[PDB]
Parts: sequence; structure tokens; C-alpha cells
Amino acid sequence: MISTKVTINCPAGLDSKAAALLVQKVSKYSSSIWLEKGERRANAKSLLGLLSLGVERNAAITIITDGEDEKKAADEISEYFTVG
Repeated sequence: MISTKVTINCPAGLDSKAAALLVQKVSKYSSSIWLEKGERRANAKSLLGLLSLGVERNAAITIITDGEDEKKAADEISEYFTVG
């Protein structure tokens, strides 16, 4: 189980476009993947869960990965949220 803290460097945070792209990207991994904002939590495979987080631009978020590829998933999700 890996916890990595990141800043959402996305113009409208996790809006429809950014949440939908995360859901697509995250299907490539075998690991369970969740995002956490304070006490709000969502499975990264759930468009509805991601949207319900209400993540805005520059929000501090925790990426939680758990499974065979958990370190790869953690690095690539953090990269997606800082660089694009």
C-alpha cells in the first residue's frame, strides 16, 4: 500500500475532463487506486466518486495505490497531476 501526497495542477481540478481521463488511465493498472481529500475519499475507477470529491485547482490530495503495480501507478498518477 503506497500513499503519495500531490498538488492537483489541473486548470479546473477534477472536473469532467480530468476525472474521465483519470478513470481511463487507471484501467491500465491491476492495483486498487483511491484519492483522498481530507476525509473525502473516492475509487479512481469511479467517475461519480472522483467528481463527488469536489477537487479544485491546487488542492492537496493523497493518491493511495495497493496491488502488484502500486509503485508504477503512484508515480504515473502523480506525474499526470503535476505535468498533465
